Amino acid sequence: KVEEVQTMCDVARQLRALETASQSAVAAVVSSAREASEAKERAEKAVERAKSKKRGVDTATEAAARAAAAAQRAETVVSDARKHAADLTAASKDAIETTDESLRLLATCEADEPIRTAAKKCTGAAAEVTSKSLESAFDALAELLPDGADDIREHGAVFVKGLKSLEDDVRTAGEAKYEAEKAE
Repeated sequence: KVEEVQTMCDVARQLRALETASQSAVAAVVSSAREASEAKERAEKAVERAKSKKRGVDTATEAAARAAAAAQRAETVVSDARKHAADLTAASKDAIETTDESLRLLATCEADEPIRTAAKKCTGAAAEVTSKSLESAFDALAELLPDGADDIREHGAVFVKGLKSLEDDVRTAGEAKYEAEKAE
């Protein structure tokens, strides 16, 4: 029925948005680690300036140690983020293909007009997909199909988990940048 088609469309738009969301999350983490590293470099220069002066060396050194540790933490997140992004893109490839194929068959289905139309107009990706918008989309689809609902929610849970990981990565790297800058 057309409700189901439109609800499947919402899921498909969420799925189609994951590669862009992943790349966006990685780019955010990379910018954070860059900023953290710049704060580290400022603090390490400040140590040398102190050393030349023969004054204030303890406090500069302690601050630089904090900034350096924070940049190191940020750099670890870059590595984790790239892995989380590539895992999530890999995990969803088959789901995108399958869902798209369901919808393209409905668009040409021997199906009434609103159903062909809802399927045909289902092109493009959602904007600003989050673990929350993705979970909601799968919940909505599960709700229409009680015989298949447990399965649909578990299919979705994979992507919800992977997106939550990248969202945590973004936070973790942002916290590391924030400490690096506060230290310096």
